[PDB]
Amino acid sequence: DKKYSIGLAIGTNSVGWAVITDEYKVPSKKFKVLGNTDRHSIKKNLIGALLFDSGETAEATRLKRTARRRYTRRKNRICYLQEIFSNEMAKVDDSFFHRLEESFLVEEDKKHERHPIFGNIVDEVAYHEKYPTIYHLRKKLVDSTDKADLRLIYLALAHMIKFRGHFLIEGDLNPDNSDVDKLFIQLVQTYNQLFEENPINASGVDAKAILSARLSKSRRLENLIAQLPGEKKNGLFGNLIALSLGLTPNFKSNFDLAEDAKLQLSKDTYDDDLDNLLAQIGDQYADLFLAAKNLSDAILLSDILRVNTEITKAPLSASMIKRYDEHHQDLTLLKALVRQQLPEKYKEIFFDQSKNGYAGYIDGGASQEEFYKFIKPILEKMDGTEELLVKLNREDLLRKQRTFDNGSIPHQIHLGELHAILRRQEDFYPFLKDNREKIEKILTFRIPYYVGPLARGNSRFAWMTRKSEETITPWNFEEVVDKGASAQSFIERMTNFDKNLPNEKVLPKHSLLYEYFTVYNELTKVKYVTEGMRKPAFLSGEQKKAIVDLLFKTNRKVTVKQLKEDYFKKIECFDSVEISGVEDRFNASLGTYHDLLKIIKDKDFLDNEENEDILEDIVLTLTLFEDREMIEERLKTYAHLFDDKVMKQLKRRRYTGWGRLSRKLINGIRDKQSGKTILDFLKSDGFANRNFMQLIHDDSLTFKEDIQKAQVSGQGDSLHEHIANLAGSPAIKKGILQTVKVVDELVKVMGRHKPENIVIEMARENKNSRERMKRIEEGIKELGSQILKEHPVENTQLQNEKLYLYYLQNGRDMYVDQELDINRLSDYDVDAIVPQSFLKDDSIDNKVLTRSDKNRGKSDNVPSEEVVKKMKNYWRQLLNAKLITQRKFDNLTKAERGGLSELDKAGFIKRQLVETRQITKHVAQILDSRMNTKYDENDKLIREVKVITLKSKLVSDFRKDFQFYKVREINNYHHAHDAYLNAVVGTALIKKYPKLESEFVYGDYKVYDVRKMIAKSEQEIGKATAKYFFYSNIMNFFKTEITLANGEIRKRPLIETNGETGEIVWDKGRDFATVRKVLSMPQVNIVKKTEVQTGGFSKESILPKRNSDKLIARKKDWDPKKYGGFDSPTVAYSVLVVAKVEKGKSKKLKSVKELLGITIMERSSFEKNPIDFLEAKGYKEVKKDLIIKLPKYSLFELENGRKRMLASAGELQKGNELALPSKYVNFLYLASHYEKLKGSPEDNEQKQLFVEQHKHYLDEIIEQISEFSKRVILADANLDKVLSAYNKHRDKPIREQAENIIHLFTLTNLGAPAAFKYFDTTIDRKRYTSTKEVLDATLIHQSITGLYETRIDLSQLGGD
RNA sequence: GAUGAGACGCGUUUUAGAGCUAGAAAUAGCAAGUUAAAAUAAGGCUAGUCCGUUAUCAACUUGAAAAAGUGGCACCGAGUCGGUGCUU
DNA sequence: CGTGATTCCAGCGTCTCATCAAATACGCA
DNA sequence: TGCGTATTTATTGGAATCACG
Repeated sequence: DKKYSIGLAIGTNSVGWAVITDEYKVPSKKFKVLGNTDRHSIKKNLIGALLFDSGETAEATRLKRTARRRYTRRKNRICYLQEIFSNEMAKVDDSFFHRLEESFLVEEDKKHERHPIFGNIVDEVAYHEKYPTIYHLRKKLVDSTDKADLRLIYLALAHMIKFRGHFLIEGDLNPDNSDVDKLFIQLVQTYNQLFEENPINASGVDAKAILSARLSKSRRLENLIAQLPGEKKNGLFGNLIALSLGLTPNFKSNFDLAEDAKLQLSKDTYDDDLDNLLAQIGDQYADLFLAAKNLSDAILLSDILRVNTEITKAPLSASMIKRYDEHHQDLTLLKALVRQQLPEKYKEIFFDQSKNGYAGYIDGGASQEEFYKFIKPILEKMDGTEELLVKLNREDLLRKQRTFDNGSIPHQIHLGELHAILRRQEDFYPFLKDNREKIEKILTFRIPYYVGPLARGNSRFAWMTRKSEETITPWNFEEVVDKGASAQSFIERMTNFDKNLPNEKVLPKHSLLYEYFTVYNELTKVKYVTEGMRKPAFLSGEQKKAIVDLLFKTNRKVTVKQLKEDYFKKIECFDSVEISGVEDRFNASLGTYHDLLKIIKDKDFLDNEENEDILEDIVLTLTLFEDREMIEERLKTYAHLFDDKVMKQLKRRRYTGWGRLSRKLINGIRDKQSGKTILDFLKSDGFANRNFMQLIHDDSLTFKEDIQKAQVSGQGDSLHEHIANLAGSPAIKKGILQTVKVVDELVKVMGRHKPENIVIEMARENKNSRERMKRIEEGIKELGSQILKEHPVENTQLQNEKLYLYYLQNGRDMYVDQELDINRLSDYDVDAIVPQSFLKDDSIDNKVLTRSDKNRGKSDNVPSEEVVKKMKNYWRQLLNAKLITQRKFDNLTKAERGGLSELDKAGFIKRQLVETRQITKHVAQILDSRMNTKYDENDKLIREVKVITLKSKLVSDFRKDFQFYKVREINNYHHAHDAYLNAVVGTALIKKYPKLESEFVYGDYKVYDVRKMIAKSEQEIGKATAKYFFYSNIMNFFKTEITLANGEIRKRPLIETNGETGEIVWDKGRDFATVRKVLSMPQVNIVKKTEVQTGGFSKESILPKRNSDKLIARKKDWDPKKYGGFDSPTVAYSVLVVAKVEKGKSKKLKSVKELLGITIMERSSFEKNPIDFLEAKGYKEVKKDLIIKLPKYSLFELENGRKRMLASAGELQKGNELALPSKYVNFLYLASHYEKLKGSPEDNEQKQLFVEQHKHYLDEIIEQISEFSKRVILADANLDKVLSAYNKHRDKPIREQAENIIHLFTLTNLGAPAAFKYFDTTIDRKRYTSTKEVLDATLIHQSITGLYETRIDLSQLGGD
């Protein structure tokens, strides 16, 4: 019971735990079993694993929330449009909007005429005959000057507002500029007139078809550059073309500018950057930029609308009418040609909705792509369809007006069409003339991203602040929403608070206070020595002020030489001085001060300390906002101190990034006794010159005490809140929370005794043959070799490591100039550049293909320096072709030096011991805080529980070297097994090397890993001395013998004990047997975490009308039998009810008991009042006490070990684990991994001999699977088919049969049934669609660890 | 990458879009086919251009809810955990 | 007439704007 | 040379359908 340890394995879908003792034994304890059964106690081994679904992200929820908000706002836009038209529409037709709102209802449910637009059959038919589409009506309203019906005008405006296009372009977009040729020629002429010394020729360049083609952006750019003579990708006119296409070039090096100001047109106003540029370059660029703007508009418009704008003022309605006319003509031609040539297929094409024909393209679910793919061979087979096929090649055959590619239409086109309609119709309807502005605002209004939801303090996503409390509308939005405050909260609601003080916002990165603090902190520790003086001394306040004034303020960058010369000789009159504490140049620089001096040109204003806070606000404004107008609005407060030109210059400048410390730290806190802030202490601290870290960690000052006292707010908050603040995927956070709860429960298990040690290992989350072939080809081409031409090779064939190295090594040995043969791969060997006794490097950087074994020349160290000198030129040739990396080249060439130094072994042990990931560090912090809570009275932490972080590499090497193989397809026990091994390794490490604690164990322990660890070239005595081991390997003490290089083996003592304390750490004669017995234990606490299902109500797909009760109504008044609806609801949790239901026409009461599925939609109604919900469902006289809530994955034990996990009200899942013997697992791993098994060739031969001599294990495993299936699975057909398939392929090789058996293990796996394959036979899944059996089984409530159980006998809870 | 916020195109259903000719009707033949309104998780109250799909979740005793509490040891073994003895 | 046994199937693309953080690869005092 | 910094980042119910004897 005393001195136990806990090992854990954290994963995205599993958390394995194992409690071990000092002797590496897993205890077994009697746990009391609660409930109403005859069982009172059970025996449980303290090892197991918790299984749960992956933690989903909120991305889908966020997208659905945005979709809901957008739908609500679109409906509100339609409501506003109806509000504008309410009185006039009521004058014309009072029920028009009512018919529009009830158009969805069937004729029976309609309270008005079934025709929405006109209310009568004749007028509706006339409208649809005159206007086949809405675009015909839109074009008619745009062009015709006759008075139009109000209903048609409203319909056009509603279509425009409801579908208004994107807002990716700022400013107006005139649709007339559609002729690409004329505008391109004009831009070419302007460019030639600008740079007359560097003209270009545009003759024979039809840019319209080049840029308007349905091709890639970069492809079209390259084609246009190639077409233009003397034009390149980076050419200035090419830069203008890229700007039109969507790039952001500049004109710095183009013989004009001295800085790198950039201008872009697709974003922002663009009317201020252009003016600023023209202020420098005059009016020369005005015509060129006008032509560039025209071409940029034309490039978009030509692809958006091909129709010329001279004919009509609505180029989008005209384009859609052209689409309709082409569709009609092509449809008639296709009908005629098909009826003429292929009449038989005509019946299918135009009537079979199930096929991807025209009927399936229009009335069916087939899309444009599917329709084209189906009808292209038919068109090619026929004759006279050449034009139709040409149209199909351009994806312009039988097109619809509402297609998937209408997302490139900007809102400017719809706005222009709406404006044209309002201009035409304002003369007849005065209210249209009055509300034209309101309608345009409705169409063009878009909530700024920095404003967010327009809530009123009842939402957890909103941050908007209101100047006044009133209903927000587009017409008064700027009059209500505080845009500046909204953007300030938008930026600051997600920025990090100060590390020391959590209640204060952090300062901007480029704030003057931050830069001054950094400069003073850096100058605090600077020391200077002169020849005359004896001892180095710090800089005084006056000296630092003079240095800042003369160096940091005069020049942006300050160097050590500049400090020595420009100040000490000019002011201090010191000819020579040696300065320590700064190298090359200072890291801190007053760049913001220089920028402000350049902008405002006011030395006094910047130097004045009174104006400093105003600057702290100005820089905060510049960092906070990026919109020019709101930046000007925020700077209006300080606009009374600077001129309009200075204000504009400040507006144009931008800053990004945030600092790490707040003003409350730098100057917000003052020492009680001295009355000085951190900055004040940095300015003058006597001669000690304490830096920021010393100031915040000084007992003589109240800084640390005040920081801690203000840090108690939020200190030790809820565990869930702390885990949520961590950085990582939500699944990993769920795993961390489950691990912490498992640790707490395990501590509860052991009598409230904290474990001596805790070990953790978080598995890292998250074709290549073609990449390897590409790399080899690039290297060969760069080096100029032609070995690839001599010997053909394939991408996949390079997957073999030996052949991959062979092609990388120029078909030669890496150490010997002799050639190599592909046929003799077995005759060749793979050797590690750094020996296995020095590093566990299994990558290509370490593996090398060598024919011989003694050709290295040096066994202990890196191969002999003579071979290195011989192969240096060839290795350099390989490096120049990028066939190898630089680090492996250095490792190979280290034979030039004396050998592998202690730095290499220190790096190796650092690599092998600790993980660089910070998520494991945060998990260790959480565990240490929750376990080590006692505080020593000496201001120290009582580290009574050690938290160790181990890499998966160590456990994997342990398994692959000591034959503790794992197979993930057998069962989930491997999870727990890994945890156990982790614990063992961790304990076996910390007992073996107590002086490396700070390497792995979480804590502020002393650090020494260079001299005290690595010994001299003394294998026999180096380990015996204070040095741990000459070899850098961490787990070499586990093995009995260690192979040094190739061919020679050294021997270690059979019992490994600590050198200093003398404690026995590893008994190789007993510990291995204990580990084998632990891994062979059949009883492992595998727990599937029961979860109430959350998410969507049902399938989002809306099914058509159907006379079935499985459909879910989309709305309260919409009967699914007439309007369709959703189906396939998701059950959050089942409910076991014991009640009676009326049966027969006599309504006799009969006792019943069954599981009722409570869906996500009905969860709230059931939880509000279960009795009424059950009565509505049909049950009568429900017993509330016997109502049992069963979440998903609820465990039931029926009989003879059969365990079923509840998955729904009408389906179960397999809930048993197959405790396959470890011998079978090892045999399967060896046989399946017949190749690439790694290790010495003798070991590989021994493993192959074992596999060949234990072929009967295949039949034994088949019999085991059959027995387990008959005992638990009870899948007769699947088991019979598996047996037949196994008997059919008994003559297949051992590796294939082993892999097929691994696949066959899917039948008996835990969880939902799944289909698998045995060679070519495909076995499906037997689904247990009956939940009537679990009503008489034994329900099991399992705790998180599963040791604490409660068995409820459901047979007792029966009405009979 | 995670979290947020603004938008866009669709997609899907019901109805409108008269299908016509002949044929007792069934049914044949021919015609048309592009579009539109409504909804897009049921809905809730706080009534907002708000919120409704993330996370949390053995059971029992509590505690509104958070949260808390609720369960001999050792030994031999082992087909999913059993027995042996002590305490209990 | 349940009773298995079989089959099909499941909303989805495109932009903008932040913020943070760890991950990875140098910088540096 | 560790702290510090500059950019980059198919599954499993459900429903229907199909023998089906």
